[PDB]
Amino acid sequence: ETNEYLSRFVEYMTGERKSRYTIKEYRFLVDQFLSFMNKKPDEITPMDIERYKNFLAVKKRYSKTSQYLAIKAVKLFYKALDLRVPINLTPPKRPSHMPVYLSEDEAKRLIEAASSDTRMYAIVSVLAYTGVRVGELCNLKISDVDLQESIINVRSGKGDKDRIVIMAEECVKALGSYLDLRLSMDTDNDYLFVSNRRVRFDTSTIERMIRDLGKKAGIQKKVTPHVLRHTFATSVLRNGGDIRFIQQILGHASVATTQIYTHLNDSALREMYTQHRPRY
Repeated sequence: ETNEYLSRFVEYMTGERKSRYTIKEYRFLVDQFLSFMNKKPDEITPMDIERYKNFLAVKKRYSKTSQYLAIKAVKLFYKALDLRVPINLTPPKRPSHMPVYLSEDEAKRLIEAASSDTRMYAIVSVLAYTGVRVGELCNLKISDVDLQESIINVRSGKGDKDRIVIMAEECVKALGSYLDLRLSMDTDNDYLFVSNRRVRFDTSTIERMIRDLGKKAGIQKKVTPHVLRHTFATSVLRNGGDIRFIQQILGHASVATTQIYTHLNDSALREMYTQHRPRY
């Protein structure tokens, strides 16, 4: 009966070339689905599905991983029976795209991947710690850096959108080791960061490096300067920095721009909620 449903389920999984191990699991999970529904698969309603999910999550206390595995098993079972997959199994998802940024841990990995390379390391540190734009970094002059005051002066090409940025201790050390080298180079320029041809970088080359460094760090997410900046501005916010201040630092004329880089992820947002929840 239900055996006959399980038996075709296995035959289908056998056909699809799954391991004995996987089949045994999928089978066991679908069996508990039928056992709980206690009705024919074609007869299963959306509310039935919602009862089964609550069964998994509440009564059986499954983790999400386990919840997902069961759900995947049942779907495959529906597919095996040439039956319609209850739409409620898959359902309409947590909001689609809004841009994605790095975890505080991913940042550490991004930076550290670059400690082999004094120049890379100083480059990455400045973007990660100061919030500057590629381009602004390219046109930094050695004289714009003030290590002792932990400040970079950021001036324009152009419109005069001038400001200072502030470096964290670790960024002060990073640049510091780079400037030691930079200072001994016999360059025809005083740009802070210089290419292998000892000239100012091209905005494009920097993005390549940031990109590659992200791979070298084993980061699934594609890493770009915009992402790093989303990362930084978000961290400052998570750390209690007011939006208007973050705006000052990034050099944004309107908060609408600063909003783009402070869009929080679900985890972050839930934390920020707990931390500042309504009190009644």
